[PDB]
Amino acid sequence: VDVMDVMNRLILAMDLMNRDDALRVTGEVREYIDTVKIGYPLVLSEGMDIIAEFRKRFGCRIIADFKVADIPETNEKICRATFKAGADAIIVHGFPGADSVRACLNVAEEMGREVFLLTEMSHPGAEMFIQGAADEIARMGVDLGVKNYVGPSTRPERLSRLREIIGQDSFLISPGGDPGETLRFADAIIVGRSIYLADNPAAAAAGAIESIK
Amino acid sequence: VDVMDVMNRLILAMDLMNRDDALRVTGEVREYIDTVKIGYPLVLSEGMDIIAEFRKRFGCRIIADFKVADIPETNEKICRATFKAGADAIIVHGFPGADSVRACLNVAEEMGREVFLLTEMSHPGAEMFIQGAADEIARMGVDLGVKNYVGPSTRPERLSRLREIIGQDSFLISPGGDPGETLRFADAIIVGRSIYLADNPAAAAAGAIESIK
Repeated sequence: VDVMDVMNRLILAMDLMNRDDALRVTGEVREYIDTVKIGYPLVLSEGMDIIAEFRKRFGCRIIADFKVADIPETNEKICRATFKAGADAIIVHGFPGADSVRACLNVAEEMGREVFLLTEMSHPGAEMFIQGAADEIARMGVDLGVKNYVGPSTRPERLSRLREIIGQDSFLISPGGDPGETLRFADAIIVGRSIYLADNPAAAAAGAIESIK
Repeated sequence: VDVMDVMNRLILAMDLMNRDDALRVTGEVREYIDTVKIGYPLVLSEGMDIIAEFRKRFGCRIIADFKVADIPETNEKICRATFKAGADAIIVHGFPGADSVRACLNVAEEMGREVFLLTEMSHPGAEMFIQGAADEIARMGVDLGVKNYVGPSTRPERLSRLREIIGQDSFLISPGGDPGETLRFADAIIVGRSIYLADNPAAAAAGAIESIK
């Protein structure tokens, strides 16, 4: 009850960098998805004012995938600017340590918003430093009372290890490895290209939600 | 000759978040400083168009302190958007691994710009994961032909270790933490509040440059 409800357990990764395209696609799928993740490529290209535009046009929740990774004072300012622009939640790296995460939690508490802790990634290169730190980063989050987590699904069983550390109550989102395996552990899956590059995004979203069931 | 020349070895960390203040202060010090570092608090608050404004008003070099820390494809897009906006260089985390760094190097090569690898940080919390990875991150940079590095100066002797790994030819910038011994290892020092919160920023900059001797 204390974590967000994501409609149909499906989050749109809106990774297009053009405002017209981003708004067009998002409008086509709003019947199916109430939660949209946007990142720096779009906001740097079009301005942070685009966040309020998504919310005012569509009434969707916005998660700012900004992978915040600075010192505490700077993290605080990034979070404040992002929440002031209307973001409901922000994604934060754990690798820079507990004080950097707490800075974000502080601003979220002040402003009534949410922090997601990114515990692990699974692109090539993640094996160098990230994967060996993942379990400790997750435990750091739990020890700090973090309730929302982002984890990779390339290895669904790792998603299980994460779920093991954070408990069943925490909110966990992940890209949608096989969605069937992923949804055993994640509360919602994140879907990008298969929807936003589709000839018919509405139909794509509708089909994804059916399979989720 | 193949790395940048920073006028007076002094980089302004322009961490103010409103455009009027940022432009006022930068204008006061441009006689002394030709290189300005801008981060997310300012650009998210005022728009990426502010980068071109600094360059057109002041003819300064801009380093975008964006601590890029995503997967390769997203890193590529962040770098492209940032360079398109006019940034001369971008600061990139090494913790996400070699492919994520190479994505940035690829765009920089294409566009004729520069990547700075952030090897280490020294805020509280950096001891958890960052400090133990620092030497390996620096070696990863060297192995990838990275020429520009950012390192912390809270422990000047750590700057010596970094300088040891990257060689004498690489370009190294660091905050200025006694400037005296930081400059034994770093090619330029980064100064923020001492200048931008000063009643007389011009005098503050002038004094700093004199101290650098």
